[PDB]
Amino acid sequence: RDQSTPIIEVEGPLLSDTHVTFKLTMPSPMPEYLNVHYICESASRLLFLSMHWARSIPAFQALGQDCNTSLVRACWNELFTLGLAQCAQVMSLSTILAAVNNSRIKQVMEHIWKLQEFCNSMAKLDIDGYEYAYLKAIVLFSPDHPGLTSTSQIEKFQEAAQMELQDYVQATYSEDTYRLARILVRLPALRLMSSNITEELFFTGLIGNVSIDSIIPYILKM
Amino acid sequence: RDQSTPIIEVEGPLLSDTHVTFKLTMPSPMPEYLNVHYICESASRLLFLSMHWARSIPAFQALGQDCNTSLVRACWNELFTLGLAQCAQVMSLSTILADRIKQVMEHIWKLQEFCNSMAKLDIDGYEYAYLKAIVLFSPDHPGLTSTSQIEKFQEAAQMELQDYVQATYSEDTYRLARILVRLPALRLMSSNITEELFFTGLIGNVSIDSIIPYIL
Repeated sequence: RDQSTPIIEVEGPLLSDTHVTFKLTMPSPMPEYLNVHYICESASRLLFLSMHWARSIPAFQALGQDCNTSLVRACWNELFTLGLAQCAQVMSLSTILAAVNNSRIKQVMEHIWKLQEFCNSMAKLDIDGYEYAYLKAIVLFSPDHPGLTSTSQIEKFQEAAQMELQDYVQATYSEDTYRLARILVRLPALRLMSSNITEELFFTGLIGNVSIDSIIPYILKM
Repeated sequence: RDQSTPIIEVEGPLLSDTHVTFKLTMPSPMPEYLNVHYICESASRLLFLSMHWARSIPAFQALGQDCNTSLVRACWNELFTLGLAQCAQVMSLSTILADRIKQVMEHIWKLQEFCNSMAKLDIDGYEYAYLKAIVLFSPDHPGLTSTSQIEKFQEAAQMELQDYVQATYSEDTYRLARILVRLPALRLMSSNITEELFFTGLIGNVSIDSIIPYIL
């Protein structure tokens, strides 16, 4: 009913001003040709670019490293996939490899399916850069995942994010009222997709063996 | 886009703009005694009601019959959990003591916080029913048939739920959003643990993903 100091006796859950700033930008450059196993590096650029976008949020750094590192550890795959559809301009990854080679109903197909279908849905809805920046925001500041240390602070961020995201849709797309809701009903799809299947498929090269989850903390350093 | 006939002969009609008030009645008739393994019964009492609620809805049956027993079989946990935020029951959540890592706890937590947050938001009317529609008619799920038609239903429920909120409120204009950003939680809990926790007192091994087709 009245939280100026969180469950603990250190922080102070302070309300918001203006959440996300100019983060609406997200470029993703890439070097040379043909489909070897540089894929790992491609997904890395996104993965990396994703960690920074989030670490750059004036309300994210407030949570402190201990809380940040954990939050991100709880949704990197949602962010990665959100951005996947947003930068899907590259992905020609028909990485459906058919299974030592002397003189097993693994459903990785479903995951790839859901993945394509989600990108597609978001394309069909023509989600713009702004909505993406906020959609990622609503995802990042989820009070659902267990193991989070912020109390109502995180809650107060998701509130603003969805708040500020209703406003942008409210104006920018006045011909469509049921659009916002149409966008929010996409978020559940991000949870249906397994983080592991996503890791096995993209990150295998170098980052693949080390467990992206353990590397997260260092990616948040620089 | 442009979709009026699937990739065959059949077709997809647009919303009839309706889902009768009978889709608001969720009274779970519970037992009488103390807390034995009757939690499995209350669980079933809710499961069977939940599944029977989704079948009352016309758009459901119209969606063929195979597709029916495929869609619900793909979200039952979500519905049961949604409807589980309807504690006309007691403290069945004391599921205590158990070599294990006991991840179960974490699950009880999620289900706990969810029921809390749902209650904190006061789900006025049975927006639950409409949220159960958004859940029921999810195109996300694999192995689904009339995908496009389901989208039409889910799209319907999306609009109606909206027209019920901003038309039944003023002070909270950001409600719709708020109540929508809750759905993802539902996909954050495993059905396995749910089945393993509540329906842990049924005839031997029978998995819920089996008894589903047996609808009356």
